[PDB]
Amino acid sequence: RRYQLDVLEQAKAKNTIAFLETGAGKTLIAILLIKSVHKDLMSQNRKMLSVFLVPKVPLVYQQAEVIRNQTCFQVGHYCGEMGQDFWDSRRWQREFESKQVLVMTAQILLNILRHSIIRMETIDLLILDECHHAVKKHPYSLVMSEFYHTTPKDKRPAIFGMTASPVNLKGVSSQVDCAIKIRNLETKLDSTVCTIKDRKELEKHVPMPSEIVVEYDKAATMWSLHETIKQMIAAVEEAAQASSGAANLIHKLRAINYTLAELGQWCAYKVGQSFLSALQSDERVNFQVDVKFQESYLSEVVSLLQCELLEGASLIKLLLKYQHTADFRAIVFVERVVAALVLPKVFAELPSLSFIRCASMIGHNNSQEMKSSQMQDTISKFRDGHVTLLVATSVAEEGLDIRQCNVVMRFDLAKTVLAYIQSRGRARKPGSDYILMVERGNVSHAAFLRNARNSEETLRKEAIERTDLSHLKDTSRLISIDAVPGTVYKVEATGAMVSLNSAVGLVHFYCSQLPGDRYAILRPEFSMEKHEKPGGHTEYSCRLQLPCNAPFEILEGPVCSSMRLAQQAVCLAACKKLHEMGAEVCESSKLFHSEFAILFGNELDAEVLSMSMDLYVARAMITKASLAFKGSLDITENQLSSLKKFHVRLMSIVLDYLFVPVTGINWELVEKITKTLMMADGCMVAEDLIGKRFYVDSICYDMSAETSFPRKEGYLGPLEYNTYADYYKQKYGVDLNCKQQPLIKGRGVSYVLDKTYYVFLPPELCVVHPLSGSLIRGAQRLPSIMRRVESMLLAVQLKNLISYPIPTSKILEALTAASCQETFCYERAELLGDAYLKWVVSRFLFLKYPQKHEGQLTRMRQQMVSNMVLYQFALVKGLQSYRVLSSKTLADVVEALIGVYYVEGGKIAANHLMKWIGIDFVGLERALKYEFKEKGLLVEAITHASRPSSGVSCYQRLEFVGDAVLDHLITRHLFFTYTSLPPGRLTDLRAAAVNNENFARVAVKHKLHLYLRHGSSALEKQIREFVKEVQKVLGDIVESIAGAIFLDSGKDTTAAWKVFQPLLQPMVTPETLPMHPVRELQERCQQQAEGLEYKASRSGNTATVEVFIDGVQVGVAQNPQKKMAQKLAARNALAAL
RNA sequence: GAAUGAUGCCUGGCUCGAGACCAUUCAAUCUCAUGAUCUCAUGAUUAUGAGAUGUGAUGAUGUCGGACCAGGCUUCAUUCCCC
Repeated sequence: RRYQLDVLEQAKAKNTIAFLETGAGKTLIAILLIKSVHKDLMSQNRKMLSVFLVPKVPLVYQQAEVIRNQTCFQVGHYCGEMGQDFWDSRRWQREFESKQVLVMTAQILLNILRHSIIRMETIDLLILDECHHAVKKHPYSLVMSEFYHTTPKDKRPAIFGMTASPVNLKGVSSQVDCAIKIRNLETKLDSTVCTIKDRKELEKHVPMPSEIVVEYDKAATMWSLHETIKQMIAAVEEAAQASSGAANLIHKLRAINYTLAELGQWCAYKVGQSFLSALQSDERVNFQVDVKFQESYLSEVVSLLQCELLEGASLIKLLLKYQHTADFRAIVFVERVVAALVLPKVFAELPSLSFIRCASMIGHNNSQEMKSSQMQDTISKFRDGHVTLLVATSVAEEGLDIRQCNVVMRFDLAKTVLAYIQSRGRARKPGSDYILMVERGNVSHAAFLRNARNSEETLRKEAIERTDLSHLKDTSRLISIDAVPGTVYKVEATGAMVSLNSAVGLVHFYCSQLPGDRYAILRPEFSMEKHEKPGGHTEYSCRLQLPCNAPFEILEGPVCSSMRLAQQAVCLAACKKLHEMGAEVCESSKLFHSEFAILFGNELDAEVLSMSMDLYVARAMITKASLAFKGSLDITENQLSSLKKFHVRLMSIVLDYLFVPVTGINWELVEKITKTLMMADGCMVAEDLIGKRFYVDSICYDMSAETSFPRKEGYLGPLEYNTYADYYKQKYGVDLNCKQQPLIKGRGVSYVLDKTYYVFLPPELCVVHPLSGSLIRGAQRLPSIMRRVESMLLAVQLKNLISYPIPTSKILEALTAASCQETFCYERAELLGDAYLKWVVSRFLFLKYPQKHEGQLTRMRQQMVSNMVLYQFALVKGLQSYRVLSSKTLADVVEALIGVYYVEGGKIAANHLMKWIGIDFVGLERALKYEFKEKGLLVEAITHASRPSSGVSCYQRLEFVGDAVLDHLITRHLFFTYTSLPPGRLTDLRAAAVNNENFARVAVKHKLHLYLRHGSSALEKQIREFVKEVQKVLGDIVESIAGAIFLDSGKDTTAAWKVFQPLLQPMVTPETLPMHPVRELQERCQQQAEGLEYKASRSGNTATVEVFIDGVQVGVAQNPQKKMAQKLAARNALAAL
């Protein structure tokens, strides 16, 4: 109607406070105005960004309904209550595209006010409710404190709020006139009030039900001696207090008192029955024993009283007049929720009319209630008509769409009569009447009804515009507006309050450090001391205790007059501290055992060249050597050009810088082969090659071409070619001119001697291809030598290193890829380089930060041990010059370089290449069988992330460094271990090295769980289990000792290395791998590996698995179902087979 | 010209089993409270939000082996060949 348009004018005009109950859908008109300013292309098109802020999340689901019900212009929502620490950044980055309206609660938006995000998020527009609550304790006031100065482009110029839904500010005697606290709040949020001005724009279609009072209950309440009974049971409770979760049961007693008081004793019997159900659940779940004792105490007292009140077993006729054609919509309003829970039982019980309830969400430790979703389910059931008859009953009572409820029954709710007027607008009145069953007993409800009357008086008073606004000027300052001025003056107050809130939240955040032993550890804590100074100068010593990771924040100070203010001041100390912290070619000849020779401009260096190199074939080894007799021997380059054409002819058509067999060079042979009836001669074919190419070792004259093709096998009857000239005639149509010549014993050059002797060739029927078979040997043996040559020229480039103690003859093996060309791998020096990598990165890292954080510098190490960084060190070298899919083992080759260049000289030259590319006490002492000097680092190692009431330091850093050092040390041993196993088996042994369990096994070789001091007893209980296993944190404190002696040794490994190695060694050669079962099973049944499901049941055995080749056995243990079930199955199988 | 088997190696994806680590989910925990009510007041009582921790499993991802098929190369036996 019209008043919507009027407040459209007033609100689009200026910042606006409206005070109208239901506003005829105030949020509707808010949506309309926001769509108006949206369709308007604003100055900044995203500055609009208006959110209706509520804290009520089922109401947020109503806004899901609403904001998808409207706003073709795009809008968003939250589930809320989610992990959104940095999520909000990309939430902005996506909301600027796709979410003009996003929904969130207040406190999240408060954290968004923190850290000075971009520019107050370009908001400039807002909708808000619960604005009456926006007071000193409330967040919204603290928002408007920093938002009072709407300076930057006026980031928050116009303000729109809703105080209509909660009108119970408290103070009708202080606010009999129209504006008292209203002036105060409208000066707070800087938004102008607009009142309803009249009821002419209301009540035309907004009827208000007449209020009907009742006297005393239709409850019986006819047992007054049970009041004295409950007074004696109150004395029982006083004994329970003098004893001192007892208080919850105490309040349960108070509750059942209220039930028996207000609704008779039969109802309190039903309440005792619900107490039996709740108390049965209490006796079930509760493991605490004093409280379970008092649960049994509850059962005896409640069985006494409730069994009396079963023999003892309101407003009913009110319900009954409304029962004929039951109410389409019914609302009942009471506070005590457990009574509301016990109603439908009684209502099915005596009058046989079904009833339903809506619970509240506040509860503790799996409290039986409707969840928020379950409340929405109940609401949807209420949207169904049958459950609407069942009735709706709650205590939250806000933000639902329930219309035209004929019966209003605020049964004994009078604290928020103004909120009831909310619930009165909730329903349009079709001749409906509100009903107020108040007991005629206890007449202070006369006072409550005149308070209601004064409430409508004050509503009528504010309905007159400015009835106490422009009226009081000085007396308003003597009433409350000098008590409520623009108090924003104190600048350290807002820094102090922000420091309070943020420092407690950051206390929580740094409490989320990494406890490990327990899910939550109380690392920050405090105690309070009344530091009242005689004279009225009360002070408060706030004693502040911190974790070890918090260095310099312990404060025990009578710093401020109030206790919470002293905590605010210690938060100020903390916030300052976290501002700080957190915030003529050389002739050289080749010999082997016309000899060969290379021709290159380069002169081979004697040291760089291997003295002899080896060759390995199926027959035998052949080794070779070279010698530079004539330095700069000169041959004519044109003859070189012709014979080079012949050399590439050898490569190209014969084999299909340059090598030479030298007799004194046999140039004439080179040129001869450059160009290149009858009787046979055996001497010409004593060593030859015959082009179609075959080897000619020897002949046979006894077998001639006229003789038969001997085929010993006669099953299929293969064609025995009666002459070999007839064999040639049958296949190629060829006959020999003189078939009497001997037959060539054939020898095959292609890539048991009887099959070789099978081939027989005719001399003329073959065009010789001219080479001696020994030179055939040499020529086909040339290519591996060329691979050797390219190896030694790479050795020319690389033996020419930056620095090199020894020649890089084994770097030749390091350069070659693992398992490539049958040659050796590089993995010993590789894993050695990896171990040194970890050791030296720990070295330089602690060189950087002895002020480090442990896991943070762990992240920094992992950053340094990122493969791509070492890939870039390779790039700034370029071992490429001696196609990477970005996932390559080239980093491992670099590691090989690192290890081998340690091996060539010292560690130090290896570090040069790195810079070239990259950059109880005596009891546990004798338990380790050792001696110790500085017990401070020992204390540092024994300190645990949990320590009983004491904190000095942490062992996590020492664990880190001893970890890296023993990586180095174990790797150094294992590559001093010259077993030279399969690299798979080398991988197995290094993996067997890395296991915290066997480090804990060393710890119980010294039994340090008896020696460790620790705050947590459940952690010791977990350790005592693991000790009973052997007759987790133990290996960790072992590494802390390792690091501690690394400090003691001045970063030396050898001294404590000597101590650890004998106890280290003798277990390693037995494999005894705990991943026997699944590895050995999936490998022992490659063809048929089948599997049965386990995770259906918890701890226990279920191992009738469908494996076939190994067989099917079941093995028994306490918890084998994770691992060792298949191991016990293999045990029973090998017992079976 | 080739192939067959057996023979080990290596590569791809797929899968199963352990590490690590990321997200989800539901419970829970602990703070932070905020309104109202008595209490001169403290204090007590009642309604309702924020997180963070978080149990389990889920989905991943990154290492590490399995198998599995798909393949490249080679020995040990032959069959066959090429003038």
